[PDB]
Amino acid sequence: GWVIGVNPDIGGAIAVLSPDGSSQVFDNPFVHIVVSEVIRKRLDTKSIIQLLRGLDAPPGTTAYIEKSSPFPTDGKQGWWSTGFSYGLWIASLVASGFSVVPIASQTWKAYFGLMRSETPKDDSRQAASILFPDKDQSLKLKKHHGRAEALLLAAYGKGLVLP
Amino acid sequence: GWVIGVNPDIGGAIAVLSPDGSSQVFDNPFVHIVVSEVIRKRLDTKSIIQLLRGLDAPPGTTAYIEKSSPFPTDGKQGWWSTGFSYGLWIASLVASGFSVVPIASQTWKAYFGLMRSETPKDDSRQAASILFPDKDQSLKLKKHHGRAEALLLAAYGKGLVLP
DNA sequence: CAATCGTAGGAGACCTTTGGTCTCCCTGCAGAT
DNA sequence: ATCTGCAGGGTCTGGTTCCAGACCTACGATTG
Ligand SMILES: [Mg+2]
Ligand SMILES: [Mg+2]
Repeated sequence: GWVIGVNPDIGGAIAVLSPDGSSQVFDNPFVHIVVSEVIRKRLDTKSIIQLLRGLDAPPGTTAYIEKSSPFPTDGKQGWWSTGFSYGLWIASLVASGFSVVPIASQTWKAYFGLMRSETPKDDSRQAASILFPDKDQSLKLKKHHGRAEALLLAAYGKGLVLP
Repeated sequence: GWVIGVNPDIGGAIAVLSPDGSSQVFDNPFVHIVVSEVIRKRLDTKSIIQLLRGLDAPPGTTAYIEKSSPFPTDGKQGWWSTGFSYGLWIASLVASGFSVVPIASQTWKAYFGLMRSETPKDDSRQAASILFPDKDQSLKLKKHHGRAEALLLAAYGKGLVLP
């Protein structure tokens, strides 16, 4: 049936797969906010809830979400932001009636044979373009790898196979 | 005029103040989760949303929430968990129809004259007991300071004053 | 169960398989074209 | 604007133009 895949971080996206084969992918809504006298991007909570409420996916649809797992060498702001983005998305999905299933990036990458790639973000856009050819135009920029990763997480959840 | 005050961390609480002067305070629901082969406490998303849905406070009620601000010397896990709990609560409150207003701890502490105390958690329980005497029995343990801080945040938002 | 103390910390999936091995980002800021 | 590269970082309020002063939290463990 329906499958949702969420790539939750600031350059992420939510992909929605319908039973008739169609797909949608939306960039994560964000806002600019002032923190410690500089500008930071933060997810836009109201817009995410509005987006989820507008989906045709019925209550109980599984929403796969990529599990938050920053490196010990990443900065503490990286740790805070990945936690924040994860919590915001999990509560939004639960409140909107979806069944949240966290998935490690290694899981869907291994499924599509994408591990240890020299060009992982390019490879993600290529794989997503082949699985979802009507999204090829929406994946033409390097910055679209977040869209590709959400689509691939959803594709994993739906059991799709590359040709 | 209803007022909600949320102390969002793992030992926190949500306080609800009604226009008739009554109050409720609920410990934050949590679950035990496995992470890196050890047990960690994490907020319980479903129980938080269920709790919010059961409140009598009408949509549009303001929910003051204590702003997340860990120290630079706190560990990266502390940074992740304060971010996660903050995001989970913000999305839960917005999805439940409440108007979220972040408040720094310094703001409500200064308002009640609590800064630079030798016993800050005891003083919070004492101040909350004086503002909400029918919660005195619910504030008598040292571990109840999370409840006290949620009540004081709500009291700040309502404009209450100590005698 | 409740209180207290002290430092500030990866996490996850699958193999080699009851421990071992290998994998994975993310943010924040500056720069160039 | 899009991309690229590199290191891994506090933040907030009241008082102004930056300063001064203030604030936790988590994750372990132990003791009764
Ligand atoms: Mg991502
Ligand atoms: Mg707190």
